[PDB]
Formats: sequence, structure tokens, C-alpha cells
Amino acid sequence: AVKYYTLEEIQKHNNSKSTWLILHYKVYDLTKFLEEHPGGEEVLREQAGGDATENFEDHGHSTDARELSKTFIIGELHPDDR
Ligand code: HEM
Repeated sequence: AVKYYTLEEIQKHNNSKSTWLILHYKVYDLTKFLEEHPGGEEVLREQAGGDATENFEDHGHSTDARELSKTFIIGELHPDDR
């Protein structure tokens, strides 16, 4: 199955409430992880509500972070959208 979520929402979910990002067209909520993340919130929150796919890869994130990303999957970025 899929859950889907629209760019409308994904942009919106970006401000200390929910923080959503697109990593390979799947949609990833963190919000709590913002606390943990070595990269910090700000930078991530600013990539949030958009495609952070390239950026995520660019940083060369580890398997554990990748794994984490799987469990963070809430959603997908809608088809009408893309
Ligand atoms: C799915 C959400 C993500 C998770 C689970 C995650 C996890 C992590 C973890 C655990 C580290 C340490 C290095 C590693 O384990 O690879 C890290 C570092 C970092 N991340 Fe992320 N990250 C995520 C998304 C992002 C995104 C989209 C950005 C873009 C803002 C980003 C920017 C950074 C930066 C700047 C560092 C610092 C590199 C260092 O440790 O020196 N991360 N991340």
C-alpha cells in the first residue's frame, strides 16, 4: 500500500509541529529527531518541506541513518504533484 501526502501538506509540515521531507519521493516525518540529529534542526528544517533527497545523499549518510529514514517513512509525495 501507500499513504501519500501532497506538496501542499509537505511544504506546510515545516515548523515545530511536524517537519516533513522528500527522500526519493517517499515522505519522511521526523520532528522529534530534530533534537537528536548531529546536523541539527535549522538546516534540516530549511530542507524540510521539499526534496531533501540530493542533500541527504550529498552528506553521505550512514546505513543507521538510512535505516532510520525507513522507519521515518510516513508518506509519499503525491502523484498529481511529483
Ligand atoms: C531521514 C532523516 C535523517 C537522518 C536519520 C539523519 C541522521 C544523521 C546522523 C545519524 C548523522 C551522523 C552521520 C551518519 O550517521 O551518517 C547525521 C549527520 C548530518 N546530517 Fe543527517 N539525517 C537525516 C537527514 C538529513 C538531511 C536531509 C540533511 C540536510 C539538512 C542532513 C544534514 C546532516 C549534517 C549537516 C550532518 C553533519 C555531518 C557530521 O556528522 O559531521 N541530514 N545525520
